[PDB]
Amino acid sequence: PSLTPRCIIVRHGQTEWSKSGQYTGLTDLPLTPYGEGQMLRTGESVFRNNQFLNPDNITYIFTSPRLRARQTVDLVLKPLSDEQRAKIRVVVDDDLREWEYGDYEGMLTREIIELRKSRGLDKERPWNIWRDGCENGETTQQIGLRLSRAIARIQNLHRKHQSEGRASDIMVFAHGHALRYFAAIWFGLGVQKKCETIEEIQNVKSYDDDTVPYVKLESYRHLVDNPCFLLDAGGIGVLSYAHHNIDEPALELAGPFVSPPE
Amino acid sequence: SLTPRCIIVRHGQTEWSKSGQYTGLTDLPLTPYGEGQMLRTGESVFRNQFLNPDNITYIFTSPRLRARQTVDLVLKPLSDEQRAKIRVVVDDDLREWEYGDYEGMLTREIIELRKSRGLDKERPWNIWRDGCENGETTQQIGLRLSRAIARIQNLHRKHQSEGRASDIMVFAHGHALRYFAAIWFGLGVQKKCETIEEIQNVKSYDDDTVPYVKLESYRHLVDNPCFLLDAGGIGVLSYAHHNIDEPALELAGPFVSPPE
Repeated sequence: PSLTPRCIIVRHGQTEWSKSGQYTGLTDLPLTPYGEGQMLRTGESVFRNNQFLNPDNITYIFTSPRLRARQTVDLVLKPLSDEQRAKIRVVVDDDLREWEYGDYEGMLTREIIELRKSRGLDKERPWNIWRDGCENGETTQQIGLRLSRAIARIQNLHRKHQSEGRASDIMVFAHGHALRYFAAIWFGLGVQKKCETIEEIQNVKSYDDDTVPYVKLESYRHLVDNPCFLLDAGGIGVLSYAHHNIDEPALELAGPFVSPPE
Repeated sequence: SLTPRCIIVRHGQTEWSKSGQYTGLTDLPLTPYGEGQMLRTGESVFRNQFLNPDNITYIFTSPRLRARQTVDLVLKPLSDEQRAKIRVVVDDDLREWEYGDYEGMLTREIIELRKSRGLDKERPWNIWRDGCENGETTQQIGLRLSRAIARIQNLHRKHQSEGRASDIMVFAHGHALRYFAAIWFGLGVQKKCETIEEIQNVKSYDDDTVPYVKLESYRHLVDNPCFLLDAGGIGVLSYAHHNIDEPALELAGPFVSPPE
């Protein structure tokens, strides 16, 4: 059979706030100079030195609209030729933005804890973003819904490519909470929820690319607790499928690592 | 100090890994291809690093020949002095799932055999839930892997308290390592140690430098964790916030961005 399709998740490189631990959501920070170099080196490793990715197999790249994610795309793809890039579709999708932190934008965890405490919250148990979301920001159900929509579009593309006998690596450039969340629901963590409310059923028009079919969900997944994942800035994870079957989504424990050939 | 890590390594190709034949107690060697595969893996992680020999404290291995051969081939890039500073422990708690009647079979053959025996009329066989006829239950494998995890995490806690980096490697098998990873970061269910077998010390290893951890509860799965790990594959388990009490799965496996 053709190579099993994969979804390659890439967290953006260093910004001024990723370094301090400040929560970076809608704030449109650029990469730091260090962060730029970090992503240049990451591209060189995956394409040139280690060949963990083959440009010929990359079909689509989906990115968050945030500058830091878009910069990361360009830096990671630098080792490619213009012809190789010409064969890869890049799609900006608002469904891949970071968790909307609301009141907590730019804060550290310990500051958020103290602010919530001062507001009379968390008297029974600690704040847990995965369960509780953020004041004046997104609930966990809101982020689960939109990530589920993006997953469905990606998996639909994979099914089509597989049916054509085509390898298909699809890359997703986004953010730390969103990507851990995305990985978690990909392989079936959390709970399934039927799409019933207006928000659950609506098409928010999060991307403009008519080559990517919209998938109207019947159900979605969301988390209610911490999936207990690590993913550094610049980190790369891999989501794929068991038994060459799009209906068996799975997490690749090796991330992008494969044994060298021969 | 660097947050400790547990680096899991599935053994290289055997004749049965290639074909999909379930390989448990059967003590197959690596194929020629599998030997080269593990040599190249060691050369990639150390030479071409994702691992630093100076930070490796312990290597635990399954007793199976294929796992032990994989240890030796992956460590080839080290010097004798680097190897002299690493403890290698054989632990029976890290053996593959005991497949019983299904040893050497393909999944499709297992399904047909079970069907012929009147099984799986309501729902398909699921090893993670059901285990194997005349082999291990899911609780049995969860218990022994839990024991090994407890020992490893105890070593990590000690090393961290000494201000020492500690990568601990675990060389084992496909079902066992996927299971190990799942329970590391909290999948499955907790079960109190109650029965004779749940409470016993089975003396699975002989290395007095590794404290035994007597469990009062363990963790086991009841369903498929939905992981992939190919022969020769390397995964990474660690902790959030430098805290041994926050075990976590590293989504990047062994990959890290090259340093500046």
